[PDB]
Amino acid sequence: GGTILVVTGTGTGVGKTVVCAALASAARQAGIDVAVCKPVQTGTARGDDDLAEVGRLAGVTQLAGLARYPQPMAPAAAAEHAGMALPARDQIVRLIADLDRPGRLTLVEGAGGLLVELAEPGVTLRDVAVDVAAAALVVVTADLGTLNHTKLTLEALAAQQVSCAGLVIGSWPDPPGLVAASNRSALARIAMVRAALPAGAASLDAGDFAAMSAAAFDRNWVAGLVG
Amino acid sequence: GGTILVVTGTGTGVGKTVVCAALASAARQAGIDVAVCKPVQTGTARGDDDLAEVGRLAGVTQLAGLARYPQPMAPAAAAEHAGMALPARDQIVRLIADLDRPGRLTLVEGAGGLLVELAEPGVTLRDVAVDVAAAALVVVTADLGTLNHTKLTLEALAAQQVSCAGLVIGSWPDPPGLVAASNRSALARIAMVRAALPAGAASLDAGDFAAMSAAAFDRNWVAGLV
Ligand SMILES: Nc1ccn([C@@H]2O[C@H](CO)[C@@H](O)[C@H]2O)c(=O)n1
Ligand SMILES: Nc1ccn([C@@H]2O[C@H](CO)[C@@H](O)[C@H]2O)c(=O)n1
Repeated sequence: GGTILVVTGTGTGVGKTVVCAALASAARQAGIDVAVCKPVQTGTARGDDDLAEVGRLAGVTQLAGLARYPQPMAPAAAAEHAGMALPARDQIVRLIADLDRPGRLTLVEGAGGLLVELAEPGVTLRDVAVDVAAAALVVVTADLGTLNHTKLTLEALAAQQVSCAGLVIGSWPDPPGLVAASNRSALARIAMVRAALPAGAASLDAGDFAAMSAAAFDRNWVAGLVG
Repeated sequence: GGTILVVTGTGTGVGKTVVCAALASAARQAGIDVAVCKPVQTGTARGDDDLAEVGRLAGVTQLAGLARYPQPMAPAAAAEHAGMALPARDQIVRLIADLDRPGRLTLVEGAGGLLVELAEPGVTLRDVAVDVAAAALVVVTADLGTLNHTKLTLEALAAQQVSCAGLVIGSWPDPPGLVAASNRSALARIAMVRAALPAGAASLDAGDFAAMSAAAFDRNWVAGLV
């Protein structure tokens, strides 16, 4: 196989989807074949489609979905509101292992945070990480409360021996406020900050995003994810 | 001695102080002696003092604290920006133990969420709850994301064998709304929801607040605390 990464966040609305796109765009630019997998998508009735947005920002075509639910809610609630069932654990692992292949970076974007339920009963992105043996890239904010949320997410990763690939501040303000600046420093003492994506990165066009992505991440880290 | 309950939140700005006040009010109105200890406070530049807020809302007089930083940041960063260290783990645990006496519900209010640095060296509210054999009451929101944050926090509690005294929804919105209605049922499926506090209860005078507080909590669970 290749390298599988679950992209998770300390919370909802932290920029996971554009981090996903950024690392995909940066990894394409290092000659790495990228597949992006969103096994559970909610809010489709409101237009939400994270796989689609990764294609528009990162130019990725190897996009893999599975479950889509209309209501913008936690997957368990969005499914029930629509009379549909959650997928099974093995249906999600199968979707991932099928995309996997050597020399490929496969990105698995979660639904909201790490312990959100994606399959019955209480199956989470973290259990999926264990099954496909993936490390976890954690997307964070620079805002107040980030440290507690980051530390909680990291502790939950370690408790199942899932590897932390590092953090990404999903939306970085220019100029940084005082709060944002201390949080960025405090976050680096917690773990490695692989990138800090500029706010508004999702309104960039194809070339601007690709440029942004190549500068956001350390080339050597990106290249070292696939061997 | 008595009962020591730590009150923590899944995050900042979730109504943790109001919940502290409301539980203190409800407990007093069952004839329980209540103290509230908030070791570290921040944000006292932009007009704060959560202990004063508890005193005004709940009428508690045993209000104990050790440190206050003006910056609206987590302790460690407010302390760092201040040029002045956080209290020692010793100071906090000894103060909580000094407060704790028979018949008394001593509430311990954290600074932010469960796992931020509270004392030296790198001690958290979780370490404090362990040292004083305190259960933890977790304040949660009803908004999208609460279920993740609440599992994360309950997992962090169980990991160190800190008992969980239940959850409290800090701000119940009016009208509820689609996700909040769902989360309430979902939250009730992870842990006992001791109360959901109406939004805006901070602006209430003392008589209204105490009436809201008596209504909010199950009178028999409040009394069984002590
Ligand atoms: N670096 C970032 C991060 C996020 N966003 C936008 O903000 C929302 C998620 O944070 C989403 O609406 C996303 O498009 C952005 O534009 N740039
Ligand atoms: N049930 C609640 C909970 C919170 N609040 C107010 O909202 C602010 C943010 O937590 C709090 O500081 C407090 O002013 C409220 O009014 N009623």
